[PDB]
Amino acid sequence: MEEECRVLSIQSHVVRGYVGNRAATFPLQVLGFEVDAVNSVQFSNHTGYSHWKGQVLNSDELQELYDGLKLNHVNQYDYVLTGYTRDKSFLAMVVDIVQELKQQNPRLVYVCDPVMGDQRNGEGAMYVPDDLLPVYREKVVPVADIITPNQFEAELLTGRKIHSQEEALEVMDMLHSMGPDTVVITSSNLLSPRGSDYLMALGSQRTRAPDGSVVTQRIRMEMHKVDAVFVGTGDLFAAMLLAWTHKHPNNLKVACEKTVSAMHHVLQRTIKCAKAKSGEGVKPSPAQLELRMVQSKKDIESPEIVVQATVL
Amino acid sequence: MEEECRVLSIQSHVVRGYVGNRAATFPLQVLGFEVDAVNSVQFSNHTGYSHWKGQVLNSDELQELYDGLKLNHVNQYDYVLTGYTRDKSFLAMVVDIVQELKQQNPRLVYVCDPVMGDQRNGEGAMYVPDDLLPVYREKVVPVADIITPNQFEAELLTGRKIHSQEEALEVMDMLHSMGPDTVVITSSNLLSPRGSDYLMALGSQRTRAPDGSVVTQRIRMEMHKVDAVFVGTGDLFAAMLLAWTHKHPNNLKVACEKTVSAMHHVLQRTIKCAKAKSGEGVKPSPAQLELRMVQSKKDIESPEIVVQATVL
Ligand SMILES: Nc1ncnc2c1ncn2[C@@H]1O[C@H](COP(=O)(O)OP(=O)(O)O)[C@@H](O)[C@H]1O
Ligand SMILES: Nc1ncnc2c1ncn2[C@@H]1O[C@H](COP(=O)(O)OP(=O)(O)O)[C@@H](O)[C@H]1O
Ligand SMILES: [Zn+2]
Ligand SMILES: [Zn+2]
Repeated sequence: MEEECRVLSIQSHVVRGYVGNRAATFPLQVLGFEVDAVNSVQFSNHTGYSHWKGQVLNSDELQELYDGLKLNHVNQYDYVLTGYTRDKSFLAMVVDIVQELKQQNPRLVYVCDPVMGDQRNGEGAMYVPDDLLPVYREKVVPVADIITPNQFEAELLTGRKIHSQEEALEVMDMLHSMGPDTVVITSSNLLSPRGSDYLMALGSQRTRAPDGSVVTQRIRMEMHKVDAVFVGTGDLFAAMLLAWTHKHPNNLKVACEKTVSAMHHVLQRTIKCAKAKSGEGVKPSPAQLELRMVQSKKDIESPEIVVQATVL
Repeated sequence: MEEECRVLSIQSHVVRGYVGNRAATFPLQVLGFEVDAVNSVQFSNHTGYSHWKGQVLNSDELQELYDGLKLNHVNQYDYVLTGYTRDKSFLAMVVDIVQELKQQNPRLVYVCDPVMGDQRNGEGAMYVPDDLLPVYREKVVPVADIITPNQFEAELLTGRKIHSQEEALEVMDMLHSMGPDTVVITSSNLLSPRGSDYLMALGSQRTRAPDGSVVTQRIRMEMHKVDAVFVGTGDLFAAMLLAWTHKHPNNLKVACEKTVSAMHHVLQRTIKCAKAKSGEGVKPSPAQLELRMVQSKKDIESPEIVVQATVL
């Protein structure tokens, strides 16, 4: 894009692979946004791998950094994107940070990816310490303008469990109620209208006109499911979601469409090469499932629409 | 490019700005290389700012990561790019790592940016602890395939001081002697044939034919000096350098030309905006001088040649 948009993305960093800031920075950059990256952690790779070693930051390490920026008077953003953290102290502090910033720039938008767990093999389990659920639930979502939760995470926040599209739609109403005006469930089990081989994603948006009226947007999408478990997809999503909604602040359908389309492309590209390195009748390993970002540069920049959002 | 090239870049990371891995990753990426980033440090910004806070890694923290990669068997590269470190332990280990990799892969190329100091305001001073000079001088350069030293650093390594083009050409010879076969002094004071308002850069390359003959390449370049002190330029250079020489392994002139051209563009773009935010008759601050990476995406991908290298 051509306007001056700065984004303070606070997420995980992996030496190898695309997950965390690693999966979010490129997209936003090739998209035109100026990114300020704070890495909550530095691991060798993502925990999906059998082994993973690395380091983590605590509230003080985050303070040091922001203080640094603070001291130089360069703490001015237009957006804020947050993700992976294992430190409740760290997360809490972000909230304080986000707010001081929203005080300076009332126009700031805070995209929150409530990264806590995975909804795989049925219902799920979190992949971060439990002490964050409360923090995300009570201090973070409140102050978020856009959330990109997991069916799982989304159940985790609203404290319920989805078993129908409706039930889903309610959690989005509820979630909104907690703060965000734009809410997206990146995916879920909901018995898609067609095929078990299809992922469904729901996105709600609520706006208050200067006349008091509240214009509501509700969209459902059926994505073509890939026979694999990728990691970092969520992060790429939000990062791109942050870019399209900026383009179409009142077009959740469109913003989500581009976004999920880019998503499809990237993913199709990945599984292709993945199955190539694994061989026929052999399952791609997490290492072989890393997102083929660089290769998808053009698709990210201008994704052809391959998913048409249905307006509920 | 269209082949599978992985690069293990080990350098500094700044939350805000383009410097260290922040300045090196994007270029290599939009250029086609698959990057693996290890951040030797994470600071708010670059030390050129009045204040800077952040954390640093030590040999153990680097080991962790390497071990992490090791354990998963993904410690396989085609290149290695190294830069900013303040830890001699860190630097040393990097070497051991480099060697273990060169054993596994004899075709690996190690680009080494001997980042230690600045040659500004006449003669300079290092911006890193002294204990690194020895390490760079005795353990790193020996094993490097391509160095991109600072007139200052270059002096620092060969232990001398340049006061003529010759004096320069010698040091490159001396440098080669220590190990690298491709050597580049990104810049120096040498009284350019035209203008004080011109930066001179010298690039030497030495190849050993299968017939025993040693083909030598020597090129000098006159760059148009910008009325400012940027930071991260060096890092950008090496990264791009790493990319063109990969394209033209036997065309130091060409590889250098593209790179430096890109450099010019990027830089021209930067000083322009910079002076805009500072105002007429007011000097751009280090914050206002951050490279305009993103904005230069296209120029990086295909830089028009605006500097013609002279073949000494
Ligand atoms: N297996 C898959 N098949 C098809 N699309 C996927 C698949 N996994 C992720 N996606 C896409 O990437 C995004 C990430 O979804 P999700 O699995 O909920 O991510 P995460 O759990 O990482 O937050 C979704 O918008 C979806 O369209
Ligand atoms: N003031 C400047 N004017 C013109 N070109 C510059 C200027 N500063 C940096 N560059 C370009 O960026 C590259 C980085 O070079 P240099 O500044 O010597 O390295 P470093 O950033 O490591 O000190 C240079 O080789 C040159 O091509
Ligand atoms: Zn997620
Ligand atoms: Zn340098």
